[PDB]
Amino acid sequence: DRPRFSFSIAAREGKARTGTIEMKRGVIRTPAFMPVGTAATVKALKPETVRATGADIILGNTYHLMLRPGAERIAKLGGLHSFMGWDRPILTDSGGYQVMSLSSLTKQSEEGVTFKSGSRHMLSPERSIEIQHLLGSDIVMAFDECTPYPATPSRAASSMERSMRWAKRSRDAFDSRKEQAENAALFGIQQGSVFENLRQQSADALAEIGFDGYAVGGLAVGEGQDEMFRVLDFSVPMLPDDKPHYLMGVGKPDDIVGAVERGIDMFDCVLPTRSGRNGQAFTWDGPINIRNARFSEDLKPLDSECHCAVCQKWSRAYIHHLIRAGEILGAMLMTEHNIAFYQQLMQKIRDSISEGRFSQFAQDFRARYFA
Amino acid sequence: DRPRFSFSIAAREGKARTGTIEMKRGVIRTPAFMPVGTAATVKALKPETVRATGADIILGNTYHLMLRPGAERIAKLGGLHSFMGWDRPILTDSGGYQVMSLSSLTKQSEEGVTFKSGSRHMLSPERSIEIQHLLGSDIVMAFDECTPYPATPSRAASSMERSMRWAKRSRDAFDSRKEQAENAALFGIQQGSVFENLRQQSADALAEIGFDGYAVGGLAVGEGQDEMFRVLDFSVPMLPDDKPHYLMGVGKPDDIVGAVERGIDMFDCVLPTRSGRNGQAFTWDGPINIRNARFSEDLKPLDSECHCAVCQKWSRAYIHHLIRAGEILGAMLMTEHNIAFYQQLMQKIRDSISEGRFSQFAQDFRARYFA
Ligand SMILES: CNc1nc2c(CC[C@H]3O[C@@H](OC)[C@H](O)[C@@H]3O)c3nc(N)[nH]c(=O)c3cc2[nH]1
Ligand SMILES: CNc1nc2c(CC[C@H]3O[C@@H](OC)[C@H](O)[C@@H]3O)c3nc(N)[nH]c(=O)c3cc2[nH]1
Ligand SMILES: [Cl-]
Ligand SMILES: [Cl-]
Ligand SMILES: [Zn+2]
Ligand SMILES: [Zn+2]
Repeated sequence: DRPRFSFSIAAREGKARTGTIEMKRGVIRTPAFMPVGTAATVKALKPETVRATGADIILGNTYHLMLRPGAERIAKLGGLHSFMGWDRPILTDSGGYQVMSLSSLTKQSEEGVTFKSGSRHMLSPERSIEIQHLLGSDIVMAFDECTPYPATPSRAASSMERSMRWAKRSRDAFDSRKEQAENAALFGIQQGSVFENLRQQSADALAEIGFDGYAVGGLAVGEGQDEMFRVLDFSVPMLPDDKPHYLMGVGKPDDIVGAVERGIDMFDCVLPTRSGRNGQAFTWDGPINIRNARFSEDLKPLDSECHCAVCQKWSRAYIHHLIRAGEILGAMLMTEHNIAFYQQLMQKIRDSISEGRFSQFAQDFRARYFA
Repeated sequence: DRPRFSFSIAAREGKARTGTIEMKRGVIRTPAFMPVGTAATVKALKPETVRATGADIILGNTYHLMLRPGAERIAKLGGLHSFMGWDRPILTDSGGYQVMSLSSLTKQSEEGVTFKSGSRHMLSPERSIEIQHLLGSDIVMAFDECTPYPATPSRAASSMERSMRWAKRSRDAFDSRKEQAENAALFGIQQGSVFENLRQQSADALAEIGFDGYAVGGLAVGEGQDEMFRVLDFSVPMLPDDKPHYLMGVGKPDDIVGAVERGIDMFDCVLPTRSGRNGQAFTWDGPINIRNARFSEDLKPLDSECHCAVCQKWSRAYIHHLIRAGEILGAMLMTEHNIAFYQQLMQKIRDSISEGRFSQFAQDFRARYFA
């Protein structure tokens, strides 16, 4: 049977790596893209359709499930996997992004954060880890604060220092629960805003505690690609080489390619699902907005090479009609195609690294996607 | 290869019949339930999922598709079957119900009806039949007026008489288009409100013209089950015995059972799809509203005997959560289950007639459904 957690690197090209994470509930091929399902559903898809696109793992969120349907309720019903019908690994975020994005609803202290709708709900390192246990998460995220962007060096340091104290509390809470420690994995989250010295201090603190994987937090918060890449250039090498590197919240296809070139192994983003429902379809020739009148009589599939079931069966003209009409099937088809596109991107990335031609793939990808 | 149209009755019990309609695009088992897809989609279902529930034919509508995406457009794109990805028979309504339901938007005359949004669109016997040709409909409905309910005898007679003149024009328009006459079928629609003498005059006029099937129009418009059944008691025997009998707009499960007991072979209704999206699930023990708090921790499937994929995989508690949260997957799962329930009802009806035990089935069905 599979181990609790084993990350193996099969091939490398520059800073890019490809390999596998073995866990009890399945194997995750890296670099990996995780579809997001905050409400215990990847919006508009059955789990079997998510799997048919090639996803090996999906993301849930402590914050959203605590509010609805409730963490204790999900545990009483048999856990998140059984509840939603996804039997493979699930990574759960800790709520640390909502500490920032929903801060106007909050009172924060060294002990944690209380959110006020008028109902109140508290998160802390201990309670976040407990919720993730009740959900039955396979990859548990430390409870952090996503520092707002921009941040002054002083405020970035204060925030990062609190997150590192919270990372140690997260580690100890996870380890004190035997069933969780034996069956799940725990990832730490690096903070430090855009400042190299703070990123180094954060990496050192996380490596001293020790985690199964390391996320780069605090990015994809408005800084733009040039700045994100500049921060990744120095930040990813600070993390332990032999553990997965997870860039939280990224991103557009070109963001993913450049992040892999900088040593990232895992990604999550709502872009393919949310923007799909809004009419944006990803193609090898760049995104299109299917609502545009130019598609009303276009009999081609969304993308001319895509192998997904949507592109095998339906035209741009039909999907244009569905989205314009507000039809649920439009959201279903756009979402399936976009998630399939993202997984095909990841597959091409993995194969090109394995074959030592990833730098050429990245150049070819960009030349065509931005033509 | 299959004929244009052949209806065969394999077994009978009282006024109830079971058999098949053979058409070029497939076989329809009767009594049949037709899921409704007015916008070129059965809402929230891929066609393959519609088929997996057991549906042999679906319903589209001249009126809705004329407005969006347009009849000529659908023809240019290869027809409705190719457009939406359903390759089996499609029955299209003629717009005659919208002549009544949307009458405040209309100007009516002996020549037809013009609808005003501010764009204007005209329907007539000739234009309705032409639109149904452009869509590539397999069963074409005559252009009628659905008489409002209640109606005075005078107004019911005037309306019915106009519909019969329009039925003859529909017949002649259909026959004058060789490709349509050779590959599709045409059904006439009986009117006459709740009045036996007018129903008889309408049946006689339709039989004199001659049609491939006969619909009972003008019911399921607020009259209630007792009155609907009273009208069916005398109306269905007036129609040719050897052709299908289609009750437009019916209905709830008990309405379907009683209508089959009165000689109806075909049904359409938005109830399973629309009420599914609103949280109503059909079960052998009667309908339930999945939004009710009593389902929040109920691990049973929607229905304890249902063979559908939803009942094999997900609990009431999960679907309750999805519907309460407004999640698209909730609409998808409720809809698939309800359409599957309707098809299982039709299968039990067909099997019980074939075995000469339909009267016992109807009694058992009602005892349990209304317990
Ligand atoms: C979009 N860019 C971005 N996302 C981010 C997320 C995930 C939000 C998670 O919250 C929900 O999205 C609002 C989804 O579940 C998502 O996975 C982050 N999570 C944590 N714990 N810490 C971060 O520093 C952080 C930074 C992010 N930047
Ligand atoms: C609900 N009860 C009911 N439906 C009916 C429909 C279908 C409406 C069609 O219009 C759309 O629903 C508003 C769907 O496509 C539906 O199939 C009818 N159609 C015609 N042509 N003539 C009738 O006398 C008639 C009576 C009905 N009674
Ligand atoms: Cl989303
Ligand atoms: Cl509907
Ligand atoms: Zn595709
Ligand atoms: Zn079911």
